[PDB]
Amino acid sequence: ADTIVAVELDTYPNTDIGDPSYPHIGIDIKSVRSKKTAKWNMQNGKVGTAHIIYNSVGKRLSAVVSYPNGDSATVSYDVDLDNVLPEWVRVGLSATTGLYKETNTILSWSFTSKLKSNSTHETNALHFMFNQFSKDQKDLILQGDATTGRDGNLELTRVSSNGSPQGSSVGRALFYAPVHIWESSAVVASFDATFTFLIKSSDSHPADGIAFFISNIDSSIPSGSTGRLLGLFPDAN
Amino acid sequence: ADTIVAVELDTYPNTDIGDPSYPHIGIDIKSVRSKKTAKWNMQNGKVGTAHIIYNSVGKRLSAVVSYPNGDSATVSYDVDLDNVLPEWVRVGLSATTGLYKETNTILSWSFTSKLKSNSTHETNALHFMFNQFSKDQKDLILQGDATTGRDGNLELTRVSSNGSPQGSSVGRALFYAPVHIWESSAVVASFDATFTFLIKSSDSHPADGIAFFISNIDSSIPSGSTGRLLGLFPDAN
Amino acid sequence: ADTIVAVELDTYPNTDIGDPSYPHIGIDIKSVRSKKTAKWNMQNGKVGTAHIIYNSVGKRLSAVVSYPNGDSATVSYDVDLDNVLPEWVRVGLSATTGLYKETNTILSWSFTSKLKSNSTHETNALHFMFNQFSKDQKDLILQGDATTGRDGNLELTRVSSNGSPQGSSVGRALFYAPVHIWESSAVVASFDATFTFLIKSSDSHPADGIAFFISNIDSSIPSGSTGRLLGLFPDAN
Amino acid sequence: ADTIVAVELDTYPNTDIGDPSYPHIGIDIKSVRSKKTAKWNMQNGKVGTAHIIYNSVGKRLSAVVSYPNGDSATVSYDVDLDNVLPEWVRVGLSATTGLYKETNTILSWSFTSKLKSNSTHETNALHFMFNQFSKDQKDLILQGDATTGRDGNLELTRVSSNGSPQGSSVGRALFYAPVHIWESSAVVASFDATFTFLIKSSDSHPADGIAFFISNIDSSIPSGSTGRLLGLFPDAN
Ligand SMILES: OC[C@H]1O[C@H](Oc2c[nH]c3ccc(Br)c(Cl)c23)[C@@H](O)[C@@H](O)[C@@H]1O
Ligand SMILES: OC[C@H]1O[C@H](Oc2c[nH]c3ccc(Br)c(Cl)c23)[C@@H](O)[C@@H](O)[C@@H]1O
Ligand SMILES: OC[C@H]1O[C@H](Oc2c[nH]c3ccc(Br)c(Cl)c23)[C@@H](O)[C@@H](O)[C@@H]1O
Ligand SMILES: OC[C@H]1O[C@H](Oc2c[nH]c3ccc(Br)c(Cl)c23)[C@@H](O)[C@@H](O)[C@@H]1O
Ligand SMILES: [Ca+2]
Ligand SMILES: [Ca+2]
Ligand SMILES: [Ca+2]
Ligand SMILES: [Ca+2]
Ligand SMILES: [Mn+2]
Ligand SMILES: [Mn+2]
Ligand SMILES: [Mn+2]
Ligand SMILES: [Mn+2]
Repeated sequence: ADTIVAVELDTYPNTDIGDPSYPHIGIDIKSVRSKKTAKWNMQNGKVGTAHIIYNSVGKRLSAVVSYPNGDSATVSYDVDLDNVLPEWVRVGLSATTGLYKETNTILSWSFTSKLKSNSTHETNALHFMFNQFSKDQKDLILQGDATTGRDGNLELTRVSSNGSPQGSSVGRALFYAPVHIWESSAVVASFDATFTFLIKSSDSHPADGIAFFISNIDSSIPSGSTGRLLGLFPDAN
Repeated sequence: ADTIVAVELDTYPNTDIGDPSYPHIGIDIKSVRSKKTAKWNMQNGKVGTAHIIYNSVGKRLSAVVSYPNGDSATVSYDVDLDNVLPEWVRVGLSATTGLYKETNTILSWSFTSKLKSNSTHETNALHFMFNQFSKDQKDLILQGDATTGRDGNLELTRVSSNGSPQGSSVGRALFYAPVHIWESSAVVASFDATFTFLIKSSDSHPADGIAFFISNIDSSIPSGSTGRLLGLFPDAN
Repeated sequence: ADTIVAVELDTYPNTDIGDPSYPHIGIDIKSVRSKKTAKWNMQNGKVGTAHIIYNSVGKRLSAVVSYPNGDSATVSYDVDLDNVLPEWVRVGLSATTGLYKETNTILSWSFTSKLKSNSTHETNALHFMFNQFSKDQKDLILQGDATTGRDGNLELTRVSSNGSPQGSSVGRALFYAPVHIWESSAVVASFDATFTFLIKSSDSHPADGIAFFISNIDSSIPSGSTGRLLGLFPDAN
Repeated sequence: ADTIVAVELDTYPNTDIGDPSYPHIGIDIKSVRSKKTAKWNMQNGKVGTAHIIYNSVGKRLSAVVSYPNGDSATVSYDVDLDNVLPEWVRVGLSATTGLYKETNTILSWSFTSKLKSNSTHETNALHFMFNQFSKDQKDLILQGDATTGRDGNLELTRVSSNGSPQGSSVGRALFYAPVHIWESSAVVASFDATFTFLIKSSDSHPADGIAFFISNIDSSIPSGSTGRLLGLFPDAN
């Protein structure tokens, strides 16, 4: 199976798999059962911003999610990703719907990774930033139901012609280049990611959420990973 | 055929194809016959640095090549790359040898491209930096004789076990992700590239040189493009 | 007198000093009489974006001004700033009103300067970005009527309590740190600046405009430089 | 008194003030008595690199110091700098000698700070990088014995004509612009700093060390702060 590290913006409480009984943000290390969560007051129809930050010195993965009205939720977890992830990875965004649904619209996404070696003034780095997505966005690998270009956005899950989100959908977008996320001889390895999103739901309950994730380079959507599994995990272990 | 825009560091004068009778730097637009050149005093065995700069507003492609002793050569050419290149490209480094030879060793390479739209505060961008190259450098596409990892460097052309450059060699390295180099609706499109290199030759005449290039995404080494064609062009038209 | 290099967004045609008979953008080298101008269709009450770009290799100063509806104006001028400016400078924004008036509201401002030496991998650089301005913005030097903090913006010229722009006003904001804009031993010196602005006028004719400028470090508003002199020049020579 | 947060590279063990009995790196919050230290094997005459990293989400200040041979030391400390520092600060480097001495030579220094607001896509940021220091480095405030320009370096403490470090010396260099290090309404505030240094000593014991520090904007060298107080603190409380 794939190796997954993710920050989840989980809009639907699945208590059977350890979700608290409210929308929440979470840090997921090789399991959909978050290692740490925080209560998140998701604002229907508003544009939110998620920031994710990590460095190999502090060994603390942190995320904050905020809206323009100033409300925010944060979660941090002590983890040495050198000991979890493979050296080379791909990075991406994933989202799902299940019985319940929501738009999983990404308006922007940026990422920076740096490896600083012990050799003086020697750094390798990658940075990308998307503030618009075209219909043919060649530097993205789209999986599942994900599409680009609708109003210049990235729609991770299926939306009808009229804008209505569909159930039982899963989609992901991965940056085309592999990323060298750590190296044994690096003195510092760090990364940051930011994305903005618009989650909207008309009926009783948004679901299921959006995640930023880091995976093995050949990661694909696991079979049956719609709904609560967020397009990331093959089961809820 | 491919579409190529390149900055050449040409170490060997091929007067039959318009080279001046001295090593030179040149700007090549869809032809190995440079649109503009400047005399370049290549320092055998020293580490040089090339900087390449362009933006769609000024429409001027510029390059400077320097050594630590302060000697430098510069060349600029007025060109609207919006009207030359396809919208999506790959970027890379290329080098060759022919009857005569040299090491074509790359010690570092960085690149930044930005597309700034008319939509306020909306930019797409890509940046990468290599100061070391590993034996398995997954975010590079190596073509021809190019290898990575020897002393942490990128060797564009063939070098023997003992360090001796070989003749009739061609190799290229392209960044793995396609790059969105221009867009009709962009207000500014800009890019910059820098690389450091060590060209060394023992005998009578180094050849043939190193180039930074931008190509169609599916660009491959043209058949028979060793020596004076720099791994870039199928002929000298 | 000060030494000034500026990009002007000139909203009011003063034909006596060489303005064309329409709003225009211009490149000003040591004189308010622009070396080059382009027609600019200023959109009353809309947020515009100006980008300014220069490098010492190409020796071409360029500016583009755009609005979200896609309309833009561009101007470029060949100039070697190494031969014009002092080595150390301050950078800033300036605006004025005269008999006629407008809001000269700055919503964001960024700047990057880099000096790349002949010594391998040695660069000096400065970058700043403002997307909000507080009432006490300590890293700005405010001159004349300029204020910060009103709706988180920078108001270069005087606006009343009720939002009405006042006539005969001049104000500037300079970044607090001096900037090393060129150096004889640098192989490349480059800078970029971007700012977003909202110019609004109720009556017959907006005036007078906004400029991005680079000056001697001790630059101050010249006496009598309201109106057509843009807070930059002591006279119209 | 000033408010100081610092990372110390402490070359001389002063056990009376809580130093361990070996050279060490330490995190100092409002006291020279480090909150956390780690053993540091200082390599006489070699160029070291210090990286310092912090963000307001994770609330963990980290530092690593390394040499090209791969040896490194790291220290991290949980601290919410929002609750320690004033909103506006200056950042700098400090060093001292006492009865014993060493060169405190800085070869490069970079710093980045970012404030990301809850308003979507609104960030304020400052970045600077020095890889060479001139005799008149106008964007630095030099205090005490600090000088710039000797071999293009920053010498924090006094060195004679012939290169010999002098005792009882203290000097600091602060970036000229104040830095907005936190803001109550910011969702993320982060900073990073890196510097390279060459500490050399001829005799029995190097002393006293180098520190990266963040202070109130009007910070000056406290009276009597040579030697073990590192130019940072007025006493050893
Ligand atoms: O989209 C929200 C959820 O819908 C499904 O689970 C259900 C939530 N409430 C229900 C009520 C009845 C039935 Br049958 C089901 Cl499967 C569910 C499943 O698709 C879940 O994976 C998912 O998280
Ligand atoms: O490496 C330098 C050059 O060597 C070859 O051309 C020759 C340069 N001097 C010669 C002398 C004899 C013969 Br045969 C040849 Cl092909 C050459 C060719 O491989 C050229 O493409 C190349 O630029
Ligand atoms: O604000 C626009 C302009 O107003 C003034 O010039 C005039 C423009 N039309 C006028 C009509 C009458 C008189 Br008196 C004057 Cl000074 C002017 C002056 O303040 C100018 O410097 C300025 O550019
Ligand atoms: O430079 C190293 C140290 O030298 C001085 O302390 C001494 C270290 N060993 C000594 C031996 C004798 C005397 Br007197 C003194 Cl003050 C010292 C003092 O200047 C200290 O602050 C300093 O850390
Ligand atoms: Ca859930
Ligand atoms: Ca040639
Ligand atoms: Ca005018
Ligand atoms: Ca000590
Ligand atoms: Mn969950
Ligand atoms: Mn040539
Ligand atoms: Mn004008
Ligand atoms: Mn100590």
